[PDB]
Amino acid sequence: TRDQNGTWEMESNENFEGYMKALDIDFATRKIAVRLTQTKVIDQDGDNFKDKTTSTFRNYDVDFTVGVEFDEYTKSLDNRHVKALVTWEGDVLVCVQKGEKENRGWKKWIEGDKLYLELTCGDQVCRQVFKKK
Amino acid sequence: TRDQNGTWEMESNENFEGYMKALDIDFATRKIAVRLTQTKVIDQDGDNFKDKTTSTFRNYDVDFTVGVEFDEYTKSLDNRHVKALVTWEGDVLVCVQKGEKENRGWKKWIEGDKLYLELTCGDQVCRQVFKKK
Repeated sequence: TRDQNGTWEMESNENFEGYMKALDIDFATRKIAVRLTQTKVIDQDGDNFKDKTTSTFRNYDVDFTVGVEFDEYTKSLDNRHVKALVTWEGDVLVCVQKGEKENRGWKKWIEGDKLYLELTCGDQVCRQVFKKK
Repeated sequence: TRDQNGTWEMESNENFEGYMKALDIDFATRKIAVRLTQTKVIDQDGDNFKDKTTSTFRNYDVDFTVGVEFDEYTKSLDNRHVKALVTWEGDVLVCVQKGEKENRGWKKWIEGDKLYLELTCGDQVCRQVFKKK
């Protein structure tokens, strides 16, 4: 069939590294690119094609119990060992990541259909907002 | 509510750059990380949490008509200008990306519920397989 319509989920990617290197993509970008999987959405009408490709990385699962300190390796980030303790302050979930970095942790709460996440490290604060799907 | 269960799609990410820099994440990784959006799947049962986070990049749309040469800027890759021409060889979609790189192009075909994509650049071949979702 010439019909390539559909949503296509990558299952295999062989020698992406060699192809990217032939294109002169730099080492640090290749190190990340070889871990992604693509989803390809093809809209085909005759000989007219529209291809919309997204690349995804699965970060590592984080499982914890509130009040139980646990060892965390931040492999999706700076790859450091921290001792994390999550507690409730009202409806706000508060995490202290005890380790080399001062004032490292996060706070997480719901307001309406939005999830708020504030990440801290030193004097830096990152504010993220998520919509319920 | 303390109930953070659900699938949460990132809509806003403020000062991820400053947070990542405080964590000493290197420049080339930060340049990519600030373009991602996260989906967070939270499975909460009491004070027990399971968080599964995926990060996604939307590559650029590729629209073309078979037989009509078009200008392509490979911004999701090596950011080069090529003149791409897609033609059918039987049921195989064949693309030649005319430009600085020799033997650059791809071939794309369906077999069963699988989409096959072979990317070439110079003497390098990358083979990708996609499953219909």
